[PDB]
Amino acid sequence: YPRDLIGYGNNPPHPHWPGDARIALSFVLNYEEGGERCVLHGDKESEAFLSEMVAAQPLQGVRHMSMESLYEYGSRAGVWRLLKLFKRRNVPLTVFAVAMAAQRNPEVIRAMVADGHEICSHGYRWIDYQYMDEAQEREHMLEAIRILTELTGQRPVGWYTGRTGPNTRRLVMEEGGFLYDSDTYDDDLPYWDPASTAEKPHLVIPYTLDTNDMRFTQVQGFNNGEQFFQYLKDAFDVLYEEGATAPKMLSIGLHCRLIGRPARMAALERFIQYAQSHDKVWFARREDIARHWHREHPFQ
Amino acid sequence: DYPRDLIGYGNNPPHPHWPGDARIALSFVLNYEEGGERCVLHGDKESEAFLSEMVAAQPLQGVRHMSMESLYEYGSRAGVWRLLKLFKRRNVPLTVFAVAMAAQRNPEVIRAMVADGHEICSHGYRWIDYQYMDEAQEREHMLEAIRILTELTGQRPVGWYTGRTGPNTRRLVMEEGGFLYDSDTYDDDLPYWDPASTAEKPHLVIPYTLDTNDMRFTQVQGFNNGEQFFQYLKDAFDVLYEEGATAPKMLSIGLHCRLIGRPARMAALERFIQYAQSHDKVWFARREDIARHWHREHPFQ
Amino acid sequence: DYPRDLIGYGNNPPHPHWPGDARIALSFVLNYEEGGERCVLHGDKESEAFLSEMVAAQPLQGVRHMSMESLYEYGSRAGVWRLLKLFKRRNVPLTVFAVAMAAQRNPEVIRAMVADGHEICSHGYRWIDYQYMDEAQEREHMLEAIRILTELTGQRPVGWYTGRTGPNTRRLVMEEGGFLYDSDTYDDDLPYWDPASTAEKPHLVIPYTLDTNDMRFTQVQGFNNGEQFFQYLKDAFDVLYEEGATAPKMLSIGLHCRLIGRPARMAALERFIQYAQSHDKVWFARREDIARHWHREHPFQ
Amino acid sequence: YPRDLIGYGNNPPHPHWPGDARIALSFVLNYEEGGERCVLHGDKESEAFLSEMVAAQPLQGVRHMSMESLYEYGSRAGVWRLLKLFKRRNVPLTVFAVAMAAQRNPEVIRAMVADGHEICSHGYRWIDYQYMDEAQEREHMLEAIRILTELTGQRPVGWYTGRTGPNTRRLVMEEGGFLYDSDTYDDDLPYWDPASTAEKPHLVIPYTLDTNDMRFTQVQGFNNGEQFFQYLKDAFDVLYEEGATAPKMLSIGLHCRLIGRPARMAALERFIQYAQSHDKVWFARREDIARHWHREHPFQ
Repeated sequence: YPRDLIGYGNNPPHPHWPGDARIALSFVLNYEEGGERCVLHGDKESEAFLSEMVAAQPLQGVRHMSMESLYEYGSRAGVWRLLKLFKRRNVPLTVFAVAMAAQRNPEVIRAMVADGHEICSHGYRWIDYQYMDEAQEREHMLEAIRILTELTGQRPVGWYTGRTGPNTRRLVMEEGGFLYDSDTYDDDLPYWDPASTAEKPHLVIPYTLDTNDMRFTQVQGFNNGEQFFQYLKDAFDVLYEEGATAPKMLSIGLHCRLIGRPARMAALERFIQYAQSHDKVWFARREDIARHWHREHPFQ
Repeated sequence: DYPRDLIGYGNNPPHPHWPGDARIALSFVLNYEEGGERCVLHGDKESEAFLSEMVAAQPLQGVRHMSMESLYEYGSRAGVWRLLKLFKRRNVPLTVFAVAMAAQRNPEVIRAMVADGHEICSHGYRWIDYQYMDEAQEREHMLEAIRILTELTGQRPVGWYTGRTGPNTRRLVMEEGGFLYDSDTYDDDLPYWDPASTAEKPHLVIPYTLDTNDMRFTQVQGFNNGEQFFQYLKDAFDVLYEEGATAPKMLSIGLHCRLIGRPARMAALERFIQYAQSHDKVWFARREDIARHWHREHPFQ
Repeated sequence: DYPRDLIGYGNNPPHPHWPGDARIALSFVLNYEEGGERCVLHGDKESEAFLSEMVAAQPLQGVRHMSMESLYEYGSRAGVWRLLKLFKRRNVPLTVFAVAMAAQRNPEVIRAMVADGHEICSHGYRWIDYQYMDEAQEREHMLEAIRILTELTGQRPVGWYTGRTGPNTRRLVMEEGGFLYDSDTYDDDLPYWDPASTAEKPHLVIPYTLDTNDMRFTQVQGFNNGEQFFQYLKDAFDVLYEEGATAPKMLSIGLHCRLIGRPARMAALERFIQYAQSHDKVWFARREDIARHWHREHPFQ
Repeated sequence: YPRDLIGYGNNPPHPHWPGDARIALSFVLNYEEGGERCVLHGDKESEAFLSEMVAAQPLQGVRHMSMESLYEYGSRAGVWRLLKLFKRRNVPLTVFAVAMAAQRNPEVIRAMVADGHEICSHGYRWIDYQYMDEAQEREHMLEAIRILTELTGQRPVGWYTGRTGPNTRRLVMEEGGFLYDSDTYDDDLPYWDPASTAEKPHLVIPYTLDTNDMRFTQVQGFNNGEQFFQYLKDAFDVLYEEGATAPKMLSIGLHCRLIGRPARMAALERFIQYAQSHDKVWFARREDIARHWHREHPFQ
């Protein structure tokens, strides 16, 4: 049976975070705009996911103008608002950068690098990989690595597809250059993938679909900032209390086209401020968590 | 040859220098669609399904859907007047996104809107989806909307908003040549000149909104109540007003007669207006006034 | 030719001169549908899918859906009694929208409703969609609903509300001739005389609601808790009560036994009633009482 | 007409709860992770129900990796967080344990038994039984009983399928070894099933789909914990007031993968604390409610 339902069980390791933090926070900014479904991108259909058009369907072989425009908000305006927020609050980001999206807006990528944020690969295209053949999925991976290396000067050491298929994580681990991937939702702590060997260990840093602004546009989620703030506050409070004895981590997922809207950004800043008002909080990039785990908890 | 502008102003948006050196411009928009929606009586092949209390409704083929008609009639009979009274009471101007067929069917409300000084912007001839409409028919609808709105108001509309555009809609608007602006985008916090603009024919885009919009009261996972809507608008205002200490932007607030015209929802709208009015340096504008301002302050070059 | 009235009272609604010169009339409506819904046991082709905790439910063809049956049984076994106790405790009259088959299956609750002085209004023979039903069969259902409700209560119903009407429903109600009012519209804040009224046969319309209605607790957009519902009702009340300083209106509040009969939801309802009761000049009315009042104060011309 | 629309009518019995409680609370922890739809479990499709992927559909004949991962959260992390909560607050649980899920994580089953929680059968598989053949459903029931007996040392005395078919409850009563089942949503009190006899009475303890964390992932659902807390508080307040003269019960349904997330757990703890701040509250296992009803209100 190939699934690990057990994990650490009732005995998770103490992460011993920097500063003996009671909680580690990983803010993640997705950058997908310009890489989504679009006939202009070589796709058979328009995009339908994660936009204000909460009931949208993909349209075959045509452009959906409103949908394109909603995505353009993220790359034109939302991204800059959010970069300014993270700079103002002095909180690092891991950016889940879709390589095609990056290619179409190199100046924002440069700004992200300038501000010291990690550029993590979010795949070549922002599409569903469920049914993609292995050779083609591998080709996309290599191309994503190539593009991100050229744009930033350094290869990505993290990987996150999101809409994975049965081969995705295997291919990541086979490529061999990734310190971690985040294509799981299965824990409150990093862990070494069962496929790890002494020679090739691979760290998993689980991500999130719940403390994630994508829920502002899904059939169940949040309709305002107050609700999102309360949700994040609760997660923080529970984990921070656990961290009196057993610290964990919390990921916070963000999208430029979504929380980049001023109506939603207020709650994000309020949460950052709330977190910052507590001592023993570690605000980390995913790569930093990965390098910490290699040092503190090496694979055995 | 990639036709989408993902970059826009980048990290260097212009200072709009709003009237009164406002830190934020607010554009309240009242849609008037009731009487122009899908209905077999309007020549459509199906009943309306969108933007009503029947949040799970589907279009019914070739038949009248009585409850759906009735819900729309609320907007034209009662909701619209409640809202006009509110904006008069608070002394806040509207841009009305007027569907021409809807306007034809209730000329008295159009006259009242004009009397109160609100802009009448074209919201197309029919309140239907134009995604798949042939260019010839879309052009004829445009001309008819212009004709009707001119007759009813005495002046041609200078703005355009379809909503459910097709790949030709914005091109046709710019081709017609008589529109100062259109609002068929959701791509920025400021107006900008469309890439298709020329020295002889500049065309201004004033981005609209699907988020600070009462349509969300009837969409899946939408606002449960007015408090939530008020908080949503307040947050947008607060963030932008703070930005406006150095770099003012604008905010659109989208409204529908059959939706926020209900007393349960109108309370939050009035609360938001009062909240905004309690701040100095807020410019409450019609879209055409924003357009005129942009021509003067930031002419196309 | 256009058969819809988009205009209504326009900007000149009549002053209703409510009893006690009330600033607002409140109509609390309790639906009683449980035992009349879709079920193969009831002669239907499929199980029920609407208005239950299973928000994503679809009808199942030709079989029983046990969980769905059970959720409906909660309303007839437990929810209804909780609600009747609440309205007795607060001394607020109801109009009950009673489905005739549901009533047949629980005559004791009907008797209790009559004992407490609530109006029994017809909600049709079956709780099903009438959109596609042939006229003859719809008329048969109507006559049967009248017959059953007359037998159970001792008096024929004088009100009618199907909900899921078809294009013939309201015409048939008016043709029957024994109804003082119907509530199969969502088009106004006041009663009005149907355009089909004559001096000989006036017919009053008392518009109902899909927004201030607990059905929204189980729809894809609505409420997830009582606090939200309370605030929604409070806002509706506040806006209308303020309008009523000069132009009083009415508000309907729709309730279902299986929904707001759950203790988690009933708290908000009681809180709203108390809030309403804390204000002077509030008329808590049965729909029949509103209808009787309109006949006296605003007779058809 | 086979349905009982009438029940107790306006004359429900006084339950005379232990301690003359004004309300009985039944907290129920579902344990389903590892028994859901999965090709690895022999199913034809992947799971789609009750996860953060609030718009998911079953995928035919393939694995849906994100969906598997979200379920693994419940068995790896959420379950332990919740067991710690109930131990900390000293509140007993009835666990609706799916037999296959239990098989795959015997350590958590042992921890549940150690903590004194009831292990109730939640069926052999966590699948829809609407369209299951009668003989096959009977087979599953027998297997669920066998597995649960083996793991805990004692046969389950309670039964809850959830997604029943027209034969499920009949089969439970036919088996004859269940003190109660909870496959109804029809009352605020236990009652004897109409099929009961003097020789074989069968108690029904109605469950809930409203005071249930499944709503955090259903189309209309709670945005956040505060809303769930208020929902539960209102239920408690109304029933506690009724209980001045006519006490009833309230079920609170929980899932490891859902309320086991720290963002949602805060509200649950807040509610337990709120309840505990009132006198005359009986926190009960469903089996305890069943044994009480046999003593206080025997079938006649």
